[PDB]
Amino acid sequence: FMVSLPRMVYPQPKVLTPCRKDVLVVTPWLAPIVWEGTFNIDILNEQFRLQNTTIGLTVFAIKKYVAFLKLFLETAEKHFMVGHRVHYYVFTDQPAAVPRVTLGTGRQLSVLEVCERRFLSEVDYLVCVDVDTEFRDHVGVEILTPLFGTLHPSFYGSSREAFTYERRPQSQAYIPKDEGDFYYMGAFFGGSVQEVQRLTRACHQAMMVDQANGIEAVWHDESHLNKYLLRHKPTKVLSPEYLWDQQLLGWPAVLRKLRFTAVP
Ligand SMILES: [Hg+2]
Ligand SMILES: [Hg+2]
Ligand SMILES: [Hg+2]
Ligand SMILES: [Hg+2]
Ligand SMILES: [Hg+2]
Repeated sequence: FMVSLPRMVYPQPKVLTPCRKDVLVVTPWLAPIVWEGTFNIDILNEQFRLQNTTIGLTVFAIKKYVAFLKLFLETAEKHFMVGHRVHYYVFTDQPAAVPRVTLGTGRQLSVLEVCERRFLSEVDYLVCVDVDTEFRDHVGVEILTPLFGTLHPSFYGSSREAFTYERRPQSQAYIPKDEGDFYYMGAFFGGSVQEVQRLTRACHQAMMVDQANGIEAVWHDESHLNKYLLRHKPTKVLSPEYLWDQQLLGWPAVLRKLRFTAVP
């Protein structure tokens, strides 16, 4: 059950003015593609806060990657889901090396040394990112939906034939040259707990089949994510605002905000 929104004063949507004339803002299966200028964050914040939404943020930090945690978490505190309940899950081989970062109210961190059902009772949504990154701008409830992938910054303007999908038919990740919507990046996906567990279960089984068959997909996890998201369309797609690489790719006019980035 969803309670009424309160009175709010904001600009009227303009039916005869497009959000963007430079980019696609809806997929052919009518999922929004999230770019700056498409959403009113006040509206979305109200909707998600009224549902007392909790977001889980999962990172795997093994060996030398533990060194990235301090910047990752400090910047998450500044930019990720601020105002909402957040639960960080840091999966590491070095629990004592996790930095002691100060968290805002309503935000908590669990260190798990390297199950599943723990997530279903603790959070509403799971967001799965790489830890060698930092937040630079708002990443909020506008991303939340049953299942989302993010447009890989090197491929968003590419034709499908140029996508680095797995191309050998012997791999469970195979996608032929006449298939594919987008090239999603392995480093930033998420959704409801139930849908993220579906995805990771599917990719885990496909990867075991490939291993039994003597084949390893070209981009590993990412190749299988792309196969999954081809066959199970995401309910939102995030623009490359959401995982950019300024060193490799600069700051093109199409990007109004650079929200989350690879550390150089
Ligand atoms: Hg708009
Ligand atoms: Hg995850
Ligand atoms: Hg998969
Ligand atoms: Hg996997
Ligand atoms: Hg996957």
